[PDB]
Amino acid sequence: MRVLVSNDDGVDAPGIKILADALRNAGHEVMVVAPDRDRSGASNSLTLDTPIRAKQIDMHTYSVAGTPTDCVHLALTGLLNYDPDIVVSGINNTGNLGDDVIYSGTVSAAMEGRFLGLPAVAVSLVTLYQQAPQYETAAHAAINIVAQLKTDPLPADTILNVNVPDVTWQQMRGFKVTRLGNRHRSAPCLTQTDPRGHTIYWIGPAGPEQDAGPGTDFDAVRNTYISITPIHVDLTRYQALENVTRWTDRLT
Amino acid sequence: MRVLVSNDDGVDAPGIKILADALRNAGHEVMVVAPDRDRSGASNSLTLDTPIRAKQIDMHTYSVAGTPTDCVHLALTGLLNYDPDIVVSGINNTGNLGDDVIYSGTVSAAMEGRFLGLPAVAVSLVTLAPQYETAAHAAINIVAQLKTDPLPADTILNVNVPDVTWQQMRGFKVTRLGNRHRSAPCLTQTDPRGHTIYWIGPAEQDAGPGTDFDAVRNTYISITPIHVDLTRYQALENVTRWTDRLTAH
Amino acid sequence: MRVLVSNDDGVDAPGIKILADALRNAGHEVMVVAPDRDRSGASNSLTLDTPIRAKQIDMHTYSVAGTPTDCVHLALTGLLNYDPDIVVSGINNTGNLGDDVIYSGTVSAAMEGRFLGLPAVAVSLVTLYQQAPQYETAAHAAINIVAQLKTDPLPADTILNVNVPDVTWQQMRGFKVTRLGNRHRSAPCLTQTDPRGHTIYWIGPAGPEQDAGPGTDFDAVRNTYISITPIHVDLTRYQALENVTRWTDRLT
Amino acid sequence: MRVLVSNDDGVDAPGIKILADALRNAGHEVMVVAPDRDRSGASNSLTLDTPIRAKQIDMHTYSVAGTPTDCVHLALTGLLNYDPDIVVSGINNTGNLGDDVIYSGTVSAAMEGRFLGLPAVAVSLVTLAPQYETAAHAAINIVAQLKTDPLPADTILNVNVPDVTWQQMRGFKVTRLGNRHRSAPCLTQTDPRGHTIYWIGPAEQDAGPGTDFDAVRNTYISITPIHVDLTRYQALENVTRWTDRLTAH
Ligand SMILES: [Cl-]
Ligand SMILES: [Cl-]
Ligand SMILES: [Cl-]
Ligand SMILES: [Cl-]
Ligand SMILES: [Mn+2]
Ligand SMILES: [Mn+2]
Ligand SMILES: [Mn+2]
Ligand SMILES: [Mn+2]
Repeated sequence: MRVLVSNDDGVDAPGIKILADALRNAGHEVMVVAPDRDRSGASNSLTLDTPIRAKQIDMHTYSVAGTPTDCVHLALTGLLNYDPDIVVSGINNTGNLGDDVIYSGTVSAAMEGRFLGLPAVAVSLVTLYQQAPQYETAAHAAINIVAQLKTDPLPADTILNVNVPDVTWQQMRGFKVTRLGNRHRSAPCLTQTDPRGHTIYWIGPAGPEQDAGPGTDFDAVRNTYISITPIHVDLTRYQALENVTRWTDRLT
Repeated sequence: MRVLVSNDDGVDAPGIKILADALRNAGHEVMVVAPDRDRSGASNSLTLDTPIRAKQIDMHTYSVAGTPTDCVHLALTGLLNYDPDIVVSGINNTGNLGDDVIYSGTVSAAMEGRFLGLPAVAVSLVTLAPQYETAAHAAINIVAQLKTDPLPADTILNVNVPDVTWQQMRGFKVTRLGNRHRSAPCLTQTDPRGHTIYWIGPAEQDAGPGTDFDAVRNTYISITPIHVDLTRYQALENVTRWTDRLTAH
Repeated sequence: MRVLVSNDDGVDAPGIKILADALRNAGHEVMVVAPDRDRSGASNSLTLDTPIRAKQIDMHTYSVAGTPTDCVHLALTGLLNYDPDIVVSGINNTGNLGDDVIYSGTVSAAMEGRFLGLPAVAVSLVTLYQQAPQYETAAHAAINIVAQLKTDPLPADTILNVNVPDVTWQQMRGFKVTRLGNRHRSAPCLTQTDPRGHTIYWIGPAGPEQDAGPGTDFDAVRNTYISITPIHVDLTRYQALENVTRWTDRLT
Repeated sequence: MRVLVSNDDGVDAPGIKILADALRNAGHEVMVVAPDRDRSGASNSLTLDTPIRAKQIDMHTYSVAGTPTDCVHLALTGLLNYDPDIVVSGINNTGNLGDDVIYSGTVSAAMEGRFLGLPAVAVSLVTLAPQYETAAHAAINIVAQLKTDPLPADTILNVNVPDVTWQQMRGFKVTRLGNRHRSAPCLTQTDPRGHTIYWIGPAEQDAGPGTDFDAVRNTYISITPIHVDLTRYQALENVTRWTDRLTAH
């Protein structure tokens, strides 16, 4: 019904506009609070030391000079007289798979969605390489997810990290629940030289042994399956608390 | 043992130097690979699109023009002929508690430590005369304790140290992550130009008993074992049924 | 005839697209090489230490992961088999007046245009404050400037810093040649406090005595005149070389 | 005299400390207002949208969380009860020659010095053991020479120092700005992933006699008097006729 929409690529990004329109046409009351620019490369932390400017484009659309987390946080703490029951973050220009999820700005917005007691979904479009972006397919996926969460909503302890293959909806195989992978386990750092002659290092590409087998988000988007990874909102490993306590007591 | 040391505040930070010296004096073979500048404010992602420069300062001291994750990753993938069994990240100038942990650059380095199959520890000094020696003294005991009984290779330790002397610590407390910005109401002021600016509200929240907030508040060195895999495996069972019912229509 | 177009706000900016279309419809062969994101806040220097990625959107449009100067420089040094006789930089989302010109990324692209021996124009849209951007007016101004430079081109020693009032073309008074101003001469630093209690400083607003009188770019855009400031491409003050030399000899 | 000192490399930079000490020992009342971090890579514009924090380190030493222009601007508009007659910016870790001057953060601080009605000097050390003492020794002579015969209040001095000892300098040379990237052809290589990346070509250009490039090349401390007003007043005469002919149709 009521959806708060944000992203990483900025408010002028085509990914979020198509998503907002798709949700508008789906009968959902949208609410866009997005960064002023593509802040992919800056921290995702809440801006606490400095105040944040929030210019409004039009109704239901606010531009925010700050991190995606700042967007969502402000949007739910006084910036808006709006009470959404779900936060949809996206649609990101690229994909968010494996280790790229923890530091993802798109995911960080959704991460801020749960911290304030709201179900959240991070939607990304796995694009590589001439071609045309399929944000409509990713949006069409989103409008079905939000609708399915209306009937029987998933537990208030996780968010959905959704990644969409950059293709058409007919070519799309379907949906699969996947776990996060690990692309750069055996990434062998290559050493080349700049024109100046100094030594520069490249982070190695996907090695022979990489965590991208079946059941991982990498595999799903590889075989044209819209990946859905339920990820933690609490980094605390509660199943390790029992062991570390004994370890700490022997150290205390 | 062999210890790889990194941070967030940069290689010229006093937090990492005191830590490296403390580990040196503790009989551990240290190895410092740290950012060139304080990159608190930039992304923590691995730099893939551009190559990374790595200037060496001295014996086992490397300045890296890139993220803390780039430091650790390179240091274990060819930059060094060094095989450490533990990665100690710190000591950060500030603290890393609750929601500030997921986006922490200090923690991100340690996070990169486990991804390559190495136990990792993020050490921070909760400051608001920085007592880095106390945080370092805590670290040298943790790494030593991991020699006998090492961590299970599935989690890293997020350690935060109260900015005081060692004679004021009442011990260590295993805690979880808190959430101070639960329902923190934002405030609205104006700039000298009059344009409307928004402040993120100050500290209803999660900072009670068992939290790392309450830990470092009572002068206890907080130790939070955190996930290295964001995947909520205990939710995979339910989402699958939810997804199958969605696939139908 | 042949125009190279760049900006500061990124390749996905509406300012550059409308400009490119206006130049396309004007019978000019356009060529867009723009940053991948809004790099307003990063340095304008040429990226020398690291290599630059240049993804192509479509023909005549290349996205560049680097500074506006990197865009123009590469576009004229091998990235393209294209030989434009003019470099139009814009249209920037904001204005570039007075001291904001030296550090302007939009102007920096045009600045790179002259360094390689090409006439260059920086076009900006003075926007303040609900409202609708008038990029079309700024573009309509640009297509007349480029056309006028076809007949009798301005000398190859300067570039044009053009700023357009955010209004319609009919409301527009006309064009005026102006000099750069100085908004923050007597800007009195105000001192307030953050919620935490620490002391923060605000850079003072336009004081009573500010260089924005008649003949300055500020005044033109104030009275709905499209400002045109011919600015230096060589920072060297050649009229001071005669004095400093005597001063240096007395020091040598 | 009263000297306001700033830089680009940050307040913890060795370049500015040696400069400040040299000016202190020269009998000048110094005043250091420098960025908190090395902001080479960020914009030089005045921070207007957000407020600026200014932590004080010691007596006449202020760390500013903002651009070099923010440092100088604040330092002359209320942050300090200090009225210097000259602003010395440096000493930058690298050199500032030709087209690298307009976007230089070191120069931007000095540029902010003139905008508020104060003579300003940008001092850089052309490095490719950093000889900051030589660059500082050059600076203390320049500021002293400006006491007797001050600069005309319309330009600032862009000073660049060869990274050598003082016993190797053949003197000072007043030069102009060069242009090494005139027609430098870019090169095309590939990343390990195979995707096409572009390198900006190395040094037909402008670095001959009279240029600051050729100056610091022959171990001469280059002094380039640069504009503070980008307006080309000698072009105002022609553009006006060009604009009037454009206004007609
Ligand atoms: Cl992202
Ligand atoms: Cl941190
Ligand atoms: Cl700009
Ligand atoms: Cl510089
Ligand atoms: Mn993004
Ligand atoms: Mn830090
Ligand atoms: Mn811009
Ligand atoms: Mn510098």
